[PDB]
Amino acid sequence: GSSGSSGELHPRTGRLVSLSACGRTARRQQPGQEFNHGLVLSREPLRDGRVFTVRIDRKVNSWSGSIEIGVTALDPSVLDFPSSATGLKGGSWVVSGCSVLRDGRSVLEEYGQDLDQLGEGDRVGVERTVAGELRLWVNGRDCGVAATGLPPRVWAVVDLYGKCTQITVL
Repeated sequence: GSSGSSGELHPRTGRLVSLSACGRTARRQQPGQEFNHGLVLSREPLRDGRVFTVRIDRKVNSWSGSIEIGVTALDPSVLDFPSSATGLKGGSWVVSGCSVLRDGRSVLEEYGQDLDQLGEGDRVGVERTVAGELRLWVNGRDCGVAATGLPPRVWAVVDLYGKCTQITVL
């Protein structure tokens, strides 16, 4: 048994978004055209304390975009992959680089961890406290609290557009 995974990644994705046979590696296609055009969620709902970490396999410096990552309250089996992670609704928290949003609304800014700073050589992860507070983790370190008031069940959301292109779960 075993595997050495955490939250994994759902095999179902958009068009430009593609996953591996294992289901623990996400990547985008057509890097020389567009950025946002899909999404990648976890295979299973993150448990209390469980921190969904992910590394940046590849990062293109041709664009000026950023990487979006957070959590959602909608199952990936019946979720509607929006234009981007930040474009999620129905109780979904996303970080648009030093900016925490929920359902497409800014609530916190100047957050401790800055995803926009990432760029080949920096991993990031999310976590959902029992109380219902979304937190982030960089290189296995506490960054603080992004938002509060989360449901009892959530999933690890991740997006690969512009800067970010490929991601891998730890």
